[PDB]
Amino acid sequence: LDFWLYKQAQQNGHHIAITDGQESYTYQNLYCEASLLAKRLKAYQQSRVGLYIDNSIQSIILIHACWLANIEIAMINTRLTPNEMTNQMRSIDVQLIFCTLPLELRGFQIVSLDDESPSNILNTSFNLDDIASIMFTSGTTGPQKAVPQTFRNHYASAIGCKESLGFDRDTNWLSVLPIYHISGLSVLLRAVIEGFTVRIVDKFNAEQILTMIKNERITHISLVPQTLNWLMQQGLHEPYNLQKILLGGAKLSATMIETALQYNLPIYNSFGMTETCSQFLTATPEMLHARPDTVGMPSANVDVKIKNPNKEGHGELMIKGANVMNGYLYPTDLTGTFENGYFNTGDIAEIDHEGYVMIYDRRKDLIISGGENIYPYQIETVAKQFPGISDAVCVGHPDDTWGQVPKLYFVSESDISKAQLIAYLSKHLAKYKVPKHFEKVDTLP
Repeated sequence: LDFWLYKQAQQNGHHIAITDGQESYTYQNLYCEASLLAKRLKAYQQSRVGLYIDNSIQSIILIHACWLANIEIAMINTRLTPNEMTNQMRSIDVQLIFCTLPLELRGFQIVSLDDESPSNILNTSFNLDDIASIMFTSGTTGPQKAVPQTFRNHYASAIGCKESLGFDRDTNWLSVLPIYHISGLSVLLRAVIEGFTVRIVDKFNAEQILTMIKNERITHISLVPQTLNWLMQQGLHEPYNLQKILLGGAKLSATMIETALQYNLPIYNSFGMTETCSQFLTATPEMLHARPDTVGMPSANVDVKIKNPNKEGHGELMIKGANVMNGYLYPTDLTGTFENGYFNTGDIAEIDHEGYVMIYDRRKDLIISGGENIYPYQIETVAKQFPGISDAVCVGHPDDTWGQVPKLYFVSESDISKAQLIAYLSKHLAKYKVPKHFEKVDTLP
């Protein structure tokens, strides 16, 4: 099997790959410059490296070069603290970091950008089962989880998007969203798979982006609702050449939906996560008019169900499909991530009679208690091993001395002694992680 970039250089090398306004690369240009750089990258003999990068042409060259070199890329969120980077990079065993913006980080080898087939010039082969990219989840919601994404995951995400959202060879996608996050990087992947053009832009400027939309034949754009609104306020009151506006990540109001539809804007809402390599639920303009709160329907070969619903039908959202990750790399004690192959998103959702998914709350993966991070998943692992406990969930509970404390809810056929459970928990957890409140329940809250 041939590399996607190689294929594009062969099959349509005179098609434009990337534009930043000033320069523009064709696929032939991109392939050549990436291939040349890849030889320089292989000479470090690391199979997994850090990328400290911005939304720029040079950063896209570097990304494409790494993949031609059979290197796995770990994306660094440039908004992180030096300690968080260090911790994340050490956790997945990288020591070499490639830069397109200045970085200083002690304990890492940091290299900024000074220095036919890739079978013939690189001695590298393409495999769909290779890990393309490694992304970390947010530390504000729970633990920082290393999510390995394979070329197969990324490819399955693309063709489901091709069906749900829709793009072709004539697509000019404006990408402003961070390149280190999945909404950013998935655009590049869709592009190199389909063979369309990316309009890369360094940072959100509503005025400059509207000028681009008016004057550059932009067909596709990825946004959050707040930025869509800011664009509408600069003067986006008609689609111009826009075919698709992909929204995701935050709440979309009915008011904003109605305003955008009035201006004839082709707005699509979506739901997705790092673990699914971008969106797995998509809502069309028409779906959004009917159900303002929906994130939509899934795509042809993605399978979505609710685990233990209410009579309202609310329950944790479970997903199966080729786009879903093979499992986390770090931390290495997350044990409850799959159930019969279904990925537990940890989102409370429902599917109504028509197939529309509505997301509600989230399962909280973090209890901050007395200036300490504690993780429910760790308590639930240990508790489920105690004799007679079939199921358990650890939630936050109010405590005036500490703010929040962990409380354990458990399902048990027998009659659990709290004292025996506390003692068992204490043998396998550090003392602060051990809950101080317990409740036997027939069904978990």
